[PDB]
Formats: sequence, structure tokens, C-alpha cells
Amino acid sequence: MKHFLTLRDFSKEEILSLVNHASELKKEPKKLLQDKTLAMIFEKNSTRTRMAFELAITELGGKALFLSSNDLQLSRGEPVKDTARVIGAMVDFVMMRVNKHETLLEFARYSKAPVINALSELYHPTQVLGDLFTIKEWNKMQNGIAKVAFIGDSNNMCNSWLITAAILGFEISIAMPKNYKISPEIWEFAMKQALISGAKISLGYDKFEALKDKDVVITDTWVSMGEEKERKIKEFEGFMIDEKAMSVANKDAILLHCLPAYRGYEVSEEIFEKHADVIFEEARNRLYVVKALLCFLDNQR
Amino acid sequence: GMKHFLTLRDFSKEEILSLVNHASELKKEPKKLLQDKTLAMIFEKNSTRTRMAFELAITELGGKALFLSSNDLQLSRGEPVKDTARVIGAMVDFVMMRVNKHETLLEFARYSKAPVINALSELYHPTQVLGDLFTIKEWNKMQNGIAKVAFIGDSNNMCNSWLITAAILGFEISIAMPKNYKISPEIWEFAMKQALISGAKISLGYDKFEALKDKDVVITDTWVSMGEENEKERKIKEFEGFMIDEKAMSVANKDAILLHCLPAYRGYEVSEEIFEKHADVIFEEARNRLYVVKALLCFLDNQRG
Amino acid sequence: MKHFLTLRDFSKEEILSLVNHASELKKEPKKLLQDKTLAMIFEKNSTRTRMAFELAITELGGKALFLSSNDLQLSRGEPVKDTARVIGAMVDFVMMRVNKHETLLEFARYSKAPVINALSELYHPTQVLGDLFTIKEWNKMQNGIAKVAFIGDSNNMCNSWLITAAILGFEISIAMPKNYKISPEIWEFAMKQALISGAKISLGYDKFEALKDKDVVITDTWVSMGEENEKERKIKEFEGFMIDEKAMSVANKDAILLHCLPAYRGYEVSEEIFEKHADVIFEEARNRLYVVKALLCFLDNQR
Repeated sequence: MKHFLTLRDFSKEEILSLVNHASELKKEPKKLLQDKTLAMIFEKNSTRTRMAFELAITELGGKALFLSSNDLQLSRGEPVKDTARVIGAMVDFVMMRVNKHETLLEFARYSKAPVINALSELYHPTQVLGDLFTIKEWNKMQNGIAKVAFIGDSNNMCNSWLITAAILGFEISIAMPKNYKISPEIWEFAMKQALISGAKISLGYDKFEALKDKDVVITDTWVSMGEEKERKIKEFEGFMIDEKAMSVANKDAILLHCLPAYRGYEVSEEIFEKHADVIFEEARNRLYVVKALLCFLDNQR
Repeated sequence: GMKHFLTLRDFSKEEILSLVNHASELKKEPKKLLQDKTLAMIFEKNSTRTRMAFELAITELGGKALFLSSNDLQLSRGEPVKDTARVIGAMVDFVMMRVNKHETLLEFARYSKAPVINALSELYHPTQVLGDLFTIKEWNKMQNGIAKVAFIGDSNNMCNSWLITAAILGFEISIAMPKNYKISPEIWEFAMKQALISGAKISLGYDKFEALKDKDVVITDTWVSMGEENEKERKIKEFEGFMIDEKAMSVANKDAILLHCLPAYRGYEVSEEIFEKHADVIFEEARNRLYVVKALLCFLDNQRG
Repeated sequence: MKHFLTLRDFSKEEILSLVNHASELKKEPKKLLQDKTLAMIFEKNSTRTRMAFELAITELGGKALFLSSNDLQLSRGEPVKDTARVIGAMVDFVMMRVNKHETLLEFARYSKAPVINALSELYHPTQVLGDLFTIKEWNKMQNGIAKVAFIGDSNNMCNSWLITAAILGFEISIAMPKNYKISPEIWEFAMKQALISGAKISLGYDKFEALKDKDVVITDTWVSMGEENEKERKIKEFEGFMIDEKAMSVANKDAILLHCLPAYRGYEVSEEIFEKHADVIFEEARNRLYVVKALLCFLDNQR
């Protein structure tokens, strides 16, 4: 039985078929999960995420249960294996948004129901799936390859993009400040994968180098939740995405941001609003992708 | 152009009355008119009574509600409202919002692909007034399409929305509040203008008993209006003569009904005796918000372009 | 019109038929409450409980409304009769998990809709029903009787096990520390009921005596919620009372251990023994679903 904790556990073919299914569903919605149930466990609230999941299962014919931070104190009252052995036995799927990946792993270990990583400090795979869906929608996938730049932290988003690029065969440039490092274990996995898929990966500390010859620019907040700051902002001096920065990329390149955005920091107001349409489709598109993911996990029991 | 429901000011006599009639049809013969449709409910300050009405309204109509709470959703505290609007408003069919500040509703509506519904703001509480109206009609206190109504209380949202609705509908309304208290001039002007068209007999005073003369419907509300709770002790003293009690109801017409949006504070704006004397109507009032939100949601579904 | 506030208000026959119905429903699920609604009022959150009820009504064809602690402040803003007379008139059932039983009573008194006691300081009947379901599933009900030991506090669980054993005709031994007493009013009810049903009830302060010739051992947390301002003292009082391997050894062969959860390994129960019984303890947990289903269908017919 398969969980969905990271795209690392999936094939190029599997990932692409999730995006194609999403697309079919967006076009022609079907109630493929009649009466199925999804428990949603949040350790830290995210309205954007919740919407995506709640609506995903709902539209597919099922029901969602929202168990919040207040509602559900994980590893703070009862142990996780206990919670897993009750909740994971009563519902068809469990999504979790967690502070720490270990928690997902520990839950999955004892969950009869497939567990979905709605966000952890290591990986944010649903988001990348949505980003991907969006790239395809905006016809920025020439030749099954995408030429992508990621600018920001060595955070979860970076990890997941690095990985996915590696699996899919994308050309990706990553840019973060000089003092910032990427996990050697993750990096190794990507190196291996690139060999098989022909990925052109590069990692640096120069925004403008990363941006050269790119059709898709991806950025993210610098001050990550919980990790709140004043010193960090000063470290990300050159790193804002602005008009001059987008100029360096290819003509008509799209800007993606997972949100929320902090105008005047990782992104300028002008440039952000310049790309409202794509940024907010991006936000919404997580729906179609979670749908696909849920149908998929339902068939891999 | 697509219509939101932020205040009754934006609607015609005919429109409001047809919402009530529809509510009534639905109460008689429930129908699932919004199959699969979705309603985001955003609360900035929790109201269980409201939530019930909306949740059940859409549910019974065949749809699904999403409750996003205060804890869940921090508006204008993290991300700007236009950003939220451009996500949430794009994914759901309707968005209801209970807000601290009306501007927030306006700003959201401005960016929402989905019709936004004012579940309560500091200026207006229209879904409540619709329910009050429904109730007045059910209790056969709308002789001649007109109603003879007294509103006693603060210059709060409820007052505004009664003033307005009276104005649109052509009702005869007397408002009573303390001497120092005023109604927003902008709102008052609208009402003056609307009365001309509709023949509303509107009067504002500071004498409970005058307001009450020849009335079939007495409406009151809490004095310490929500949020303004840092100022309560003072407000109470100002509302000395203003409680609705047996003697006060005596001044109104025979068999006049007492309406209160709830919750009620026995011993303040209303006496225990009198409140309980009207439990049947008051609690039907409570419940009747359901049918009215149903109508409203059907109505906004049909007015998308 | 009948509410479900304690098993005290039901007959042996009524209780057994709830368990039987549950069992039918587990076997063959049916949507017997199409479109019906359940308001769930929590004064203190319990995820385990919520799941049970939310899924019960949902699977039965209805809808749940979760009103939380933050959402709904009971007897702290508006009076309860007012709440009851709004909520209880818009939904088909009301479950409540409350700090104080009186609150259920007061609500029920003004609720058009049947109220269900999802847990109070006095009684936890839905849990006992589930326990019962589970005992029957693990074939530990020889001759319609069960031989049961309850070890723990004089809490809600104890009250409800005492009562139910009394109604049903079970043989039950209860063990708690010396200083601890059962509510005389509850105890007196049980005494009376045992006479009618032939219950073999005994109360002591000796874990091992309680355990002798038992097929079911039941335990529970010692630090009961709310009473957390007094904990350090309580733990010391419960020295001999943990359920461990040696304790289970005293009971009959293949005897099952039940715990309503959550559990505090190293206290009322040892890690080893708890995990030894994971399968039954977690079926126990899950089985609350089928029983709440039964209960809801039952209350739908007793209007």
C-alpha cells in the first residue's frame, strides 16, 4: 500500500499521469469517490490547503473531516501511533499538515489509510504537482521538458522542485544565498535521477544566473512559519523578484508563487500584480491535482 | 453585472418581498435547488446562530458549507483581503462573511468571482432583517403590505437595516433611542429619499412610549453592541427608560409581537416576563433565518451576469 | 420523547437491542436516516468521539454540524434554555459532550430534538455501549452474562459500567483505592437493579480480588479531565493499581483488556500489556461507530 509523502516515491510516468488526470477532471468532473472519507489533520492551519482538499474529496462524491490544531493536539497528549490506529482505521484517506516530517512517517507507519503530505518541513509535493499542472496549462512545457528557475530558501519547496525536476527531466536552476545549503541526501537522489531522465540541474547563489534562459520562475516567502527574522531578510538582499529580474528570463515567462506573498520582499507589488492571473490560477489548480492524487491512492491499496 | 448581498439598500421593494415569498414556499415545500453548490463561510467573530442558518441553508438546498473560522482565517492580519478573495472567491459558489468592518466585505466583493453575503457588519445586518420580515408576515402583522413597526434600541447595525428596509418597503416605522444618540447621516439621508418613493412614514425620537403608539411589531436588541463591549457600563445607564417590559408592550397595539435577534439580556433591553411571554414568536424568528438565507442563496445563484 | 443521557433510563432489552442493531449495521450498512441532521456540541474537545458521531450520522445518510468550544460558549453567554430552543428546533438530534451533567438535563428539558450524552462527569454511556459491542464480538459473552472487572477511579466510566452490569445481569467486580467512594445514589440504583437481573456486583480496594475469574478487564486513566489541578496526589494513591502482565495473569486465560483511551503507559497500564491487547483496544475504539448508529436510529423511532 502506497502513501503520498513525497514525489520521490513516484515515477516520471506516475507523476505525469496525475497531471493528465487532473486535467481530465478539470475538464469533465466526475464523482469517482462516492461516499469516501478524508480526515484532514492540521498542526498548523492553512486555509488555502484546506480548501483544496476539502473541495477535492467533496466534488469527487466524498466527505471531509477537518480536525484542527485546537481539536487535535498531536504528540502533546496521546502518542501518534495511537491516533493513527484509530483515525487511520475509520476513514479512507488521511491528509496531514505537519510541523515535522517524522510525524507523518510515524502516522503512516500505523495508518491503515493512505496518508497524504499536505506540507512538511522537508517536502511540499502537492504544491509542486499544482505548479506543474499550471506550467502545462500555460503551455510552458515545450518538448515534455520545462526550463525552470527556483529562487528562495533551501526549504521544503526547493527540495520538492529539485526532486521533481530530476524525475521529470526538467532543466532547473536553483538560487539561494551563499551561506544556505541543500540536504546532501536529497541532492544525491536527484543526481541519480537526472542521469536516468536527462535533467539539467544547477545550484547557485546568483539570482540572475539562475534566471537566464528560463520560461518559469518560481519563488516563495523567505520568513517561513514557525521560523520567525530581521537578520534573515538582510541575507536575502539581492533576491527579490522584480521587473529587472523577470527581464533576465525569457520573454513571456510566468511567475509562480505558492503564497502568501509579501510584497516588497520576495516579490515586488508591480511584478506580482503583473502575474496575478497565473499566480491565482496556480492557487486554485491545487484542487484538480489533489483530486487526481486521491483517485490514484484509492486504486493503490 | 453580478450582484452581491451586502445590504438591503441595493434591492427593490419587489426584490425583498419576493425573497420573503420564496422563503415561505421553501418552508412549506423544501427543494434541493442548489445541488453540489458550495458556500464558504468566513467568520471574523463567531456566531453559532448564524452559522447554523447558513450551514443548514446550503445543506438542505443540496450543497456543502465550508466553515473557515477566526483561528483558521486571519483576515487583514496576515495576507491582504484581495488575495484571499482571489483564491476563495474563485473556488466556491458563494461566500458568506461575518466581519468586524464593512469595508472588508466591500474589498472582498470587489475581488470575488463569487457573490459575497453580509452575515453581519458594523453597519448592516440584512439577513436578520429578512428573517424578521418573514416572521412578521407569518404572524399576520402585515396588513396591506405595510407594517406598523417600532424599533427600540441603539443606533447599531440592526437599526440601520430596519430603517432602510422600512424605507424601501413603505412601512411605518418609529425609532426610539437615547437623546445623545444619532443615526449616521448618510444612512438617514438614503432613508429619507426612499420614503418619498415608497410612502414610508419614518419618525425618530428619544421617547420609548411615543415610538410604541399604534404599533403591531416591537423590535429591540442588545444595547452593548458586539465589539463595543469595552464601553458597556456607561451605555447601560444611558438606556435607563428603554427596556421593553409589560407596561411598554401595553402601549402598543393589542396582540403586538415582540422581536429580538438574540441573544437577549433579561433585565436590560427586555424583561424576563415579557421575553418569555413572546418565546413562541422570538424563537420562530430565530429559526426563520434558515428559510430566508435559502431564498437569498437561490436568488444570488440566478443573478451571476 | 426519549433522550439518551444514561443507560439508567433503559431496559436490559433495550440495551441489548441497540448492540444487536449495531451489529446488523456493521454487517450490512444501510442509510436509514436520509437527510437527517446532528448537531454536535462540545464543551471540551474529543476527536475520537467526534469521529464516531460524525461518521455515524454521515453513513446513515445525514449531516453533522460540529459546534466547538470556541464556537459555542454554553452557560457563559446566553442561557442554555435559549440555546436549546434554537438549536434543538433546527436539527434532528443533538449530541453533547459536557463538563457538567446538569447542562445536558437543562438542554434536554428545552430541546425539541433528542439529546445524546457523549460524555459527562457522571456518565459515559456511549462508551459502555461500545465496550459491550466489543465484548460480544470477542465471544466473551457466555450465556448472555459477562464476567467483568473494572479497575480505576470512581469516575463516569465506573458509574456507567456499574449501572450497565446491574441492568444486564453481568458479574462485575470493581476495584479502586481505599479512600475512594462511589456516589451513594448511583450505588443504590445498582443494588436495586441487581436484585431484578441477578447481577453479581462487588466493590473492593484489591486489584487482584477484582480480577479473579474474569474474562474482561476494563481500566481507565486515573487523572480524569478537569481534575488535573490535583494530579500529583492521585498518582500516589493508585500505587498498586496498574494493569500489568502479573495482573492479567490473575484473570482467566485469554481475557481481553479494554481501555477507553487515551492511555498513559506506565500508569494505569503497562506498555507491554497495552500493546499485547492493541487489536481489541483499537477495535473497541472503532466500534463506537456502530453503536452510535444504532442509538441514532433508535432515538429517531422514539419521538
